Amino acid sequence: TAVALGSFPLSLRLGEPLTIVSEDGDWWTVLSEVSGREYNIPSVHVAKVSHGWLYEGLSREKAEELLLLPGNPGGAFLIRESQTRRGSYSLSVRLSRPASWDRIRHYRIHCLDNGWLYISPRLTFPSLQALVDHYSELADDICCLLKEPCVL
Repeated sequence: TAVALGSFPLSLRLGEPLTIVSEDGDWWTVLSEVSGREYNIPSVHVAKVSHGWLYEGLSREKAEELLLLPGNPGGAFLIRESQTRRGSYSLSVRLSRPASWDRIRHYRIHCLDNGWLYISPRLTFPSLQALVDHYSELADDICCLLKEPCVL
């Protein structure tokens, strides 16, 4: 349901799966699902996850960090809500055999004022689930077929 984003403060690290115990303002209480240890951490150091690939509070930079962890093949992907906008998202997908200076490709997921979502205006979707479904099988309009969700 949640993931640690950085070193804190024997310690948590990026990608570590979490269980949220309390959300008291900008400080959350979490449990690591590998060590069981309890942590009192700033909310900004944690990302919420739903649908196995939908992240909240995950920056563009931290998304690259997550996707670039070992064990993520080419096509590994996630969707992250914009930290600037509302129901606006970005698709981040690991590139296959990339050069070191461009290993991750980000696509804006446009949401019209009508609530439908798309990367290419020719192909619109009623939900992120429908979008991921589609691009897991057909992805000619983008760089990469969506293979697997980012590890954890």
